[PDB]
Order: sequence, then C-alpha cells, then structure tokens
Amino acid sequence: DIDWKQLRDKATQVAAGAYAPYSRFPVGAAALVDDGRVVTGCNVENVSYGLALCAECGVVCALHATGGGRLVALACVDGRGAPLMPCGRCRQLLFEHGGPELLVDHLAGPRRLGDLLPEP
Amino acid sequence: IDWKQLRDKATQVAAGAYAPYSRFPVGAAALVDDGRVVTGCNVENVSYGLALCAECGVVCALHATGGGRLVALACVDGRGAPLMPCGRCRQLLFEHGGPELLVDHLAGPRRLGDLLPEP
Amino acid sequence: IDWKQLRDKATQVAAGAYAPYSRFPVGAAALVDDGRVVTGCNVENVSYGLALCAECGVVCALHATGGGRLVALACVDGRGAPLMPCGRCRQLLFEHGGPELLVDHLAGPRRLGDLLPEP
Amino acid sequence: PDIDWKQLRDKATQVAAGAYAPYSRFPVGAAALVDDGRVVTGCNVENVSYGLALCAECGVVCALHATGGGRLVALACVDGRGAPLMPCGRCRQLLFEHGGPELLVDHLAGPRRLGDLLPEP
Ligand SMILES: [Zn+2]
Ligand SMILES: [Zn+2]
Ligand SMILES: [Zn+2]
Ligand SMILES: [Zn+2]
Repeated sequence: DIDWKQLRDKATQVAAGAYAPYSRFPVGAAALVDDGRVVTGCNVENVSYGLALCAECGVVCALHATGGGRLVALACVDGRGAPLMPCGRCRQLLFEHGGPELLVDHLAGPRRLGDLLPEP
Repeated sequence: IDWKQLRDKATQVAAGAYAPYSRFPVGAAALVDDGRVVTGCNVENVSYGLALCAECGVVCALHATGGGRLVALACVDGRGAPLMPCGRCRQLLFEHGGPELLVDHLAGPRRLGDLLPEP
Repeated sequence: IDWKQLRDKATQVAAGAYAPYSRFPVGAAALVDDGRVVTGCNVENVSYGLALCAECGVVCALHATGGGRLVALACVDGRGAPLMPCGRCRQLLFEHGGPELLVDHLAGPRRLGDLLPEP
Repeated sequence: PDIDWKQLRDKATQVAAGAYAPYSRFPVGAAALVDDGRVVTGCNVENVSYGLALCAECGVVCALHATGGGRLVALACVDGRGAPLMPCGRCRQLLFEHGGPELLVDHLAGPRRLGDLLPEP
C-alpha cells in the first residue's frame, strides 16, 4: 500500500544530485516497484540539449539495474518538493514499465498513467 | 584502476538489461573520482527512439548517488566483450568525464578524447 | 482540412521510411496554419535510442520551411491506417500545435489536448 | 558529385534563420550534399523538455529520407553567425549510418572525415 510521503521524501532527497546547470531547474523522482523497493533518479542535462535525461529516465534505468519489476507509483518533484507531471517522453517510458494503472503523485490526488497517456 | 572489478560489475548489471526489441543486452560500470562504482544496463522501449543505453544508466546513477567525475568505464555485451559507446553516449560521457576518461577496449583502454575529437 | 490529402501525403512519404531494424515504416503529414503541408518518415539507427519518428521529421520540416503552427496531423502505418503519436512525439507536437491540433484517427480526429493532458 | 562548399554553407546559413531555439538561444543550420546531387537542410528545434531537442543534423537526416533517401557526401553546419560547427556525438552517430566514414564535414581549416570524428563506431 503506497506510502506517498516516503516517495515524495525520496524524490526530494535525490533532487540534490540533479545536474541541471542549463535550466537551473533540479528535478528528483522516486518510484515504488512491485516487490516493494524504491528506485530514484534525478535530471541530468547536457551541452547538447537533446541528450538531456529526465529524472524519470533515471528511475527506469535504476529499475532495471536493480533487478527489474513493475512500477506501481511515482512521485516527481521540483527542488521545493512541488509535484510535477512527467513530460510526454517520460509518460511513454513509464508506460512500458508500469502500464495504465501506475499512479503519479499530484497535489489533488494521484493520476493514473492511463489517463495521462491515452491510446498508448 | 581495477579493470577486472569494473568488468565484473558490468557483467553483473547486464543481467538486468531490458532489451527485448534488439535482444542485445549491455551492462556498464564506471569508476567515479571519489572511488565508488556506478552501473547501468540498457532499457529499450517500443518507441525505439526512447531507448536508454547502459551508459545513460551510468550517468543517471552518477548523479543520483551524488555526482562526481568519471575516471574509467567498462561496457560489456552478452558475450563478455568490451563495447565502444555510441556517439550519443560519448557526448554524454564527455560532459562528466572529459577527454581523459578511459574506456575498456581489447588490448588496452582508450581515451574518450580520442573517441570524440573536437567535442 | 483535407484529411484525404494529408493521408495520401503521409502514405507517399512513408515509402522513404528508413526502418530496417523494426521493419515498421511510418509516414506523417501535417497542415501548417499558413496552408502548406510538411512531411516526415521514420529513420531508425543501429543505436536504437537515436531513432527519429515520422513526427520528428514533420517538426524539423516545419522549421526548416520557415516555421508556423501545426493545425492537423495524419500519421500512417504500412496498411495506411492512422497511428497515434508516441508520447515523445505528443510533447513535440504540443510545442508547435498546442491542445487544438487535430490528429487523424479512425471514426474521427482527436485533439492533442486529450492525447496529452496536463501538458 | 563535386562538392560545392560555398553552396552548402550558404544553404546552412539560410536555414539557420529558421531555427527554433528559444531555450538555448543557440541557433544552428545544416546543409548536406546527397550522392544524387540534391542538397537537404535542417535547423535545430528545441523543446520545453530539453531532452526532446532535435539537432539541425537530425533535420538533415529526416529530410534525406523524406526526399527519397540516398547517402550523404558532405555536410556544412553553422552557428547563427555563419561559422562552422562540429556535430555533437549523437549527430555523428546519426550521420555515420547515412554517410559512413568518408562523409566530409565543413571545418575552417579544411573538411574533416566523419571517420576521424567518430572512430570505431
Ligand atoms: Zn521527461
Ligand atoms: Zn549509447
Ligand atoms: Zn514518436
Ligand atoms: Zn547534434
């Protein structure tokens, strides 16, 4: 059963590792895997902008580097801990590993990935 | 640099590879200038252009575990052979490793500065 | 909005598709707000993460031909059936078309705003 | 074809004026000679999600295939002031697929082979 406060705290903590000197907008993310472990990532920008990696990219990389599984929940936050909605690219990434019932943290209550990326 | 340890770690992480479209798993391990080792494996996607290389995982893990500069990288395929990073990954690595980063290669490691001239 | 013309131009351009890795060719055509039509096809790469969707070609062509906003898009597969853009491409299109951009679909076109909510 | 470097730079310079780069403010234009003689062009297109940015060379490669394919023979990439630029690593890998090691890239001293810009690809 999803501990949203754990996920947000983890996403806020990992945001400190963000490499975002171009945007000056650090982002952290934390996701609950179906075995119950949490994987994290932070954004990593590049001088060639189109090589930039979103925090959710880090999450999916760590998912598999730590043995795989399915994503159940995700929190993405700015430096100040405000929830953020994944970009379109990240919605497609996350859909591969979590499907439509993956929950994404949002101030009003979580959103299902299926609603954030219809007709996947 | 402990090349055997980096190769061992890259081989270990390659078992987690998510590569059902290419069926070409890859594992990568890098030494950070503070002594720690960070790892990644490739993660493909039905939209091919969203695929992440093992090296993208290494760079993500570098920063999620507190940043630093990369000193040495070993990438390995499923046969156990060293793999040269693709161009995208060379550019990625250059940002965090510069030209003196060493990449595992048969016979002896190569400098990233030679792999990506005029960066 | 001549959906027939957009679909035929998308089918035409799809014959130029470079998709030897997936064997899944895609063509796309978009009406720009000044009435002209810009096109693209998919272009894959041995490094899968470097693959370009047809819609990336549309967006590149939009700007290389002087810019504008996108009004309507048709994407087609090998059978000439409409395809929904991947999420990356939805974000791409949103930058240049916003929520009212129409995307061809069986039975009737869909708004980008519904395909990519909370943009 | 005989490579007309002047044509390729002029064409890259022209297309650079259409670059969509409101996040970096670093516009880039590119023009490539295809093996059938035609020139294809591209400019960079950035995105609010930085990692969705497309390089001028991505435009070049999309245009190549939208216009019937072939192999790239020469490329000129220019900044907003018309000065030559070297493609980024991603773009070297892209271009390698469509031009191989003998693709020439414009550079102030004289062109460079992609083979030298991307060894052991
Ligand atoms: Zn994203
Ligand atoms: Zn790579
Ligand atoms: Zn796409
Ligand atoms: Zn590039």
